[PDB]
Amino acid sequence: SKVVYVSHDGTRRELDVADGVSLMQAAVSNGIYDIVGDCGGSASCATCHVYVNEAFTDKVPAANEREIGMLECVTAELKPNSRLCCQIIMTPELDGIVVDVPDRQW
Ligand code: FES
Repeated sequence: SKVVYVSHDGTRRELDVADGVSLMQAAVSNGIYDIVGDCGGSASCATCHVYVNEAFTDKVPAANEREIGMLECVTAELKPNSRLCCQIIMTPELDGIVVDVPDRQW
């Protein structure tokens, strides 16, 4: 699947995350999450704070309270589709996901 994380000013990245990969995985593979915010899928960090375009949040796995927690933890432009790529799985239908990165990615 196609993946394009955006920045706060709009600058984005572009991976190729397939069905089963989390944009966080691929992103941390193309050098997207160059930072050190990995909770081993344990949902205990806040550096993976991001925003998946509304066309890939309800298409990809719309995680529950867990993702709404660490996400609710970030201190940036939270959204209805706010997300921490750690669980946004890229599928073959969501080929072309647009992710949004905030300026407050604590
Ligand atoms: S990788 Fe830790 S919650 Fe996103």
